[PDB]
Order: sequence, then structure tokens, then C-alpha cells
Amino acid sequence: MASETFEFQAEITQLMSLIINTVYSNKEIFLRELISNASDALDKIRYKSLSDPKQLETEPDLFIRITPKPEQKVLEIRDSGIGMTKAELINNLGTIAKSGTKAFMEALSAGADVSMIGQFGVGFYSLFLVADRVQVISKSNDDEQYIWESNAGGSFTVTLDEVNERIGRGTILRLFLKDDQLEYLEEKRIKEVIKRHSEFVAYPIQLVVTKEVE
Ligand SMILES: O=C1CCCCC/C=C/CCOC(=O)c2c(O)cc(O)c(Cl)c2C1
Repeated sequence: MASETFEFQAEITQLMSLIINTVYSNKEIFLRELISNASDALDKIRYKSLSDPKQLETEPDLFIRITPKPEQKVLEIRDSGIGMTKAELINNLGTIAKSGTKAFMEALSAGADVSMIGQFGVGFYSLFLVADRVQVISKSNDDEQYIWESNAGGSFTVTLDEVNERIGRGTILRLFLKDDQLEYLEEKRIKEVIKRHSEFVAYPIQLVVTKEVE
């Protein structure tokens, strides 16, 4: 419907502007960070299900799925984890977080690997190494499906989702890739990045491949 607009906490803006603009070389690290977050969200629904198995029924399969959408210059990273309510999207992604965000920027001013970002709990924002815009589409068992959208630029929107496929339960990160980062639409490239840095994941990592017949 109508979107609601929110202001990012200043430190999150600071972190994002730095990441979207950085000339840091090893931009592929974004995928390990998002796979790690997906795995963590799956751990949470699995754990919750130990005492409330009905929570799994909205999506009984536990998976991470990567879907390139070349025409739209989009890469989607989906999980069937715990998901986020409207309030959780606003909370987890924009208006609070803090969270080692300041400490990570300080570690950068001193020379840390950008690749250390996950150790500060803010690996999500590494997506701006390869994307200039993101939609986070999420469905918690506790709320309706919502879309959080950011272009790294100070404000974000949250909208009740009347436009995307229903996700049973979980989260899609829909990355709108930069024009010079379209290699991450390629099956060969995605496979190599996954295999090298995400070796001990307990859930299947599914790659959606679209190919012409004959
Ligand atoms: O806050 C988040 C991650 C926090 C660190 C991982 C712990 C999991 C928390 C559950 C809620 O997180 C999510 O659903 C979730 C996800 O599935 C994939 C993502 O890429 C992101 Cl950014 C999130 C949001």
C-alpha cells in the first residue's frame, strides 16, 4: 500500500556510504556474509521449533536459495529462517541495530579487513559492495509479509507486501547489482564464491539456474 519512511540511525548511514563507495578489492565477501545470516536465521527457527513444532508448518523445508535474475540485474538470497515482522525489519535493519557498527568503522580507520565485518555483527551492509539498492522481503509467522527498501542513502521504506511471491516463512534479500558487478549473476562465478568461503553450512544451498532448452 502506502509506504512508511524512516531515518537510519546516523552511524548506519555512515557505514553504508563508506561501503557503497569503497574501492576495496574483494567484493565477493558479501555472499559469505549473507549466507551466514541466512544460516543463522534458519538456526533460530529450528531452535524455536524444538518446543513449538507448529512454527515449521508455514514452510517445512529449511534451505538457502540463490536466484540470479539477469534481465533485472538482480540477485536474490532467500532463506526459510525465522523471518522478521514489520517492527523487526525497522529494528534489525535501520533505526537501531547498534551493535558493533561504530567499532567496525573504527577497526576500518585502523586497517581491518573489510572481511571482518561479520565479527562485528553488521555483515548485512556488505551487500553495498555489489549493489546500489536492496529490498528485504520478509515473512515471520507473527506478521504479514513486508518489504524494507534502502538505497544506502539515509532513509528507508517499509511497505506491506502486495507485489512479491508469497514466502511461506523467511527472508529474501533482493540485491539490485551495480552495472560493474554483473559477474554475480553468473552460475560459474556464484558457484566458485559459495564453495570457497561457505563450506560448513548445515542447510542446503540451492542455486536456481535458468537455461534455454536446445
Ligand atoms: O537481523 C538480521 C540478521 C542478524 C544476524 C543473524 C541472526 C538472525 C536473526 C534472525 C532475523 O534475521 C533475518 O531473518 C535475516 C535473514 O534471514 C537474512 C539476512 O541477510 C538478514 Cl540481514 C536478516 C536480518
